[PDB]
Amino acid sequence: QRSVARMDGDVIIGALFSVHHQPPAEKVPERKCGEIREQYGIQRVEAMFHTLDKINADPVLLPNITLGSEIRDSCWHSSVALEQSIEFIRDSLISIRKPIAGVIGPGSSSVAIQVQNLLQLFDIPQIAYSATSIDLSDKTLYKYFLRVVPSDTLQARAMLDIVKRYNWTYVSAVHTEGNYGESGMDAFKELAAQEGLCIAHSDKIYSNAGEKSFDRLLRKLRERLPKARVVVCFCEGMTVRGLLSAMRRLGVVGEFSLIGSDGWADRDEVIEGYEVEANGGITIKLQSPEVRSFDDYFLKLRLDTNTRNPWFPEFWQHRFQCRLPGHLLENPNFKKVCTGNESLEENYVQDSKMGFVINAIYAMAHGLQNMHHALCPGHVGLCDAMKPIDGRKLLDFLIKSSFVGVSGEEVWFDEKGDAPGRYDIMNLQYTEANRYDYVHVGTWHEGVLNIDDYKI
Amino acid sequence: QRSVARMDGDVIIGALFSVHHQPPAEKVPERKCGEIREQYGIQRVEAMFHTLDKINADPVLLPNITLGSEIRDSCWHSSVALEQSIEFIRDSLISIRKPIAGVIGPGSSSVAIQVQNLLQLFDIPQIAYSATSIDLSDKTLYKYFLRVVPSDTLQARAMLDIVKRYNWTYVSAVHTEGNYGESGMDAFKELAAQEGLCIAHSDKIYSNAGEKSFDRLLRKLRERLPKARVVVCFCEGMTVRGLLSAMRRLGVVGEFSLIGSDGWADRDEVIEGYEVEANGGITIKLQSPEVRSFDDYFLKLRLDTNTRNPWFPEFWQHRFQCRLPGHLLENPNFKKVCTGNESLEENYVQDSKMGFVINAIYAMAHGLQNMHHALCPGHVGLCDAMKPIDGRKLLDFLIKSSFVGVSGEEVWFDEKGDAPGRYDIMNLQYTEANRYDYVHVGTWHEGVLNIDDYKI
Ligand SMILES: *[C@@H]1O[C@H](CO)[C@@H](O)[C@H](O)[C@H]1NC(C)=O
Repeated sequence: QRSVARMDGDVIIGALFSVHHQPPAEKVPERKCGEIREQYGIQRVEAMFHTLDKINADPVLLPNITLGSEIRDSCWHSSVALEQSIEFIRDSLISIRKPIAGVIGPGSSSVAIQVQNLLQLFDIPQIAYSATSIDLSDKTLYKYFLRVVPSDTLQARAMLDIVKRYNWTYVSAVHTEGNYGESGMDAFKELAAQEGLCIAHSDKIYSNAGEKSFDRLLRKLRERLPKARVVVCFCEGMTVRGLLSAMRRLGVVGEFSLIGSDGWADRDEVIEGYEVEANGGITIKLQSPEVRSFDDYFLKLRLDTNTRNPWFPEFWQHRFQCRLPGHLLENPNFKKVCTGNESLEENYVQDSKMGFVINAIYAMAHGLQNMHHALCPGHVGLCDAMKPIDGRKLLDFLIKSSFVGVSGEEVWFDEKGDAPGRYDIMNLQYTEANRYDYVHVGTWHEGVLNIDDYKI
Repeated sequence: QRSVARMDGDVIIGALFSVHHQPPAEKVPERKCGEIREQYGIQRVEAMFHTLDKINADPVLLPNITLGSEIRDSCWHSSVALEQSIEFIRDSLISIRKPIAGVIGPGSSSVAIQVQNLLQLFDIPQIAYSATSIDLSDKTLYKYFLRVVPSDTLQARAMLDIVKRYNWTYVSAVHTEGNYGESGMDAFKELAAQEGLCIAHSDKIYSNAGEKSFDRLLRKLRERLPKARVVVCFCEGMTVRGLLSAMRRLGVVGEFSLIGSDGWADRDEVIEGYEVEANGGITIKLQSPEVRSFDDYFLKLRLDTNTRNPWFPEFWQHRFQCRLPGHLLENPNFKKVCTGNESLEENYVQDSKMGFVINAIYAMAHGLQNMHHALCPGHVGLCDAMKPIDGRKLLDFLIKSSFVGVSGEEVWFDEKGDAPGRYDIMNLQYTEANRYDYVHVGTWHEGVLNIDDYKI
């Protein structure tokens, strides 16, 4: 009885997008998810629909084979993503006596693991756009998993190389608790122990922990000075902020210099106010420019034209805070009544990772093209060898795929299913105006550390 | 589409039994299974129905909580067992908005792995009765898996202890190639290197290898005499037999003293004709007395009073090679009509592991009782804490369970989910008629070797 986004075709690409936030702590059992999401949700849904459209128009790629998809809501939770993934498979097992060819998603690593653990049973390839856990690289455990996104070892790598470039010997190690935290640090600690660096103080904390928890963290960090000067935070955007708040109450400022992972990146949202305590820090952003195209598509979207996305109505009302002349999903919660002509441009922000989400889809497309070229030579449409499509076949076939990234970037996969790492080094500093801004100071292109030393 | 055995209750225990043989080599894709099975199938089906009945009758075990089950056909194949297992979960996810509480089965280890890999993703405990492979003990990989029978490893300890009891210094090491062979031997070879024993000659061979392969094995074994006097075979049934055939052509006779694993056990099948080449060997059987009760129940089964087993009709006709006039399940292959009241005794042989299959069920029962005693205090029936039942909770619960085996035997589980050792020491010798009979000469109850020395 949960909603599903469908668009028909010859080969159906199935995706898992966090359309709604995850179910509240106590409702997980009955699997009723929370409020709707635009960035990690409605956009990506529309992104897939859109992308898939551009492709059915490209006369070069997948000529007379239409790509269709079935998009399900992951609610950013294993509990549900699995609930849905089952259905991918249930349905598939049936149209064998339309089936899924592969799956784009899910967004979280800790979840993509669950999806992969289930999806791999049934020879369904899985391409991910933001799952950076480094456990996924173990192809003995996650054989049918790949990503259009780099692995996090590559990030502990770039962070270490940053620590290397500046002749540093002792660095504190703080990271967010969980998978994102452990994975990366586990790779830094080790990648570090090799290159020589001696890890000074080492701690771990939950992003949603009390001020008490952080204060205890800040103390410990300070006590290990002056060696524990450089703190390396493989931390979630808020683990950092939390650490800054601990610096506010303790009134210390300028004691620590930081190096943070894409959890922090160049988000204003993290150093809000705390511009000072969190100044001069260096962070890793993810290399990915906003898609020219998508913006033009996701904005001229109307409440009465969009026929394929059953969530729009819900979304739309939540996005403008208003309720309709009755409907089926009339969201009562509101006092105002939608005109239906509101503009999606007020406070519009394209999904950050939005670039990746598309690459992923393409890989799934390209993968199919190649499978076709080899298994149906000369043939224009789909031949008996791809009716139905073979899992393990499409898999190694996706692995051996290369295409022009959504932004003139090159895209391919190594033997483990990972992607090449292109990072951006960010530094927080005082410019000319009254602004504390994130200044781009360097790049990391697979092993190549480029820092404009004079810009820091 | 595929039939399912269903008995309603308050907590539904799900089971996977090989009702049919596995689908022929080339039909696996469409998943159509072969001929019906009585021992590994109809009996166990009936065994579960039966057992569950005695438990709904026991005044003490689950007083006002009826145990029900849903029994599905595994066809002794991953392809299908998974197909069905999905349904356990499909259904289960649904009643959350009747669900499975746990699963008895499957039969094979290589399969139980697939079932466990899927069943674990949804917090469904899994109790197995004949899956003995060692890998399942890794709880980091098969967290929700346990059994009421020991691992293969245990065996080694008992085989070695047998070697220890007789003051032997040099033994030959032969075993089957594959999962079984390597596992056990790997544990012997090591358990042996500790206790002191010096491994003389050491070899490994495939059960389905040519007479050439074995002859080469036999030679090598002999050459290492008189030290390589005691050969320790951690071998499948036929690996042994094959070795006997090698002794026939080379015309040699009992130069060796064999010690074989449950692959050989007390199977007449293995020493067919070669009663002489192999007479005297010592083997390890798995203690499993026949169930008094079951026999009485399975035999008085009428084709018209037994409605809960949908397979009976099919089975019945295949068991007596006759058809049933105008039936919804009338078989055409046969020539003469079924009297309907043929006797199920002609050549009746109770399932060998039939004892285990029941223990398993009980554990699932007992497990539930305890979760009830702990979580529904004051309530006689099921309380909101068990509506629905919690996976991870029932599981570690099951673990901490202990009950009187179906045959006085004690039953519990260690922290990995494995069961206690209960090997029976069989020796082949000449008794009273022209029968070479396996004679029971000793037991191994977790570390305790007991051999009636005078009986050998
Ligand atoms: C529970 O079952 C027993 C007999 O099996 C009966 O005496 C008792 O009344 C039952 N309890 C309830 C609440 O019905």
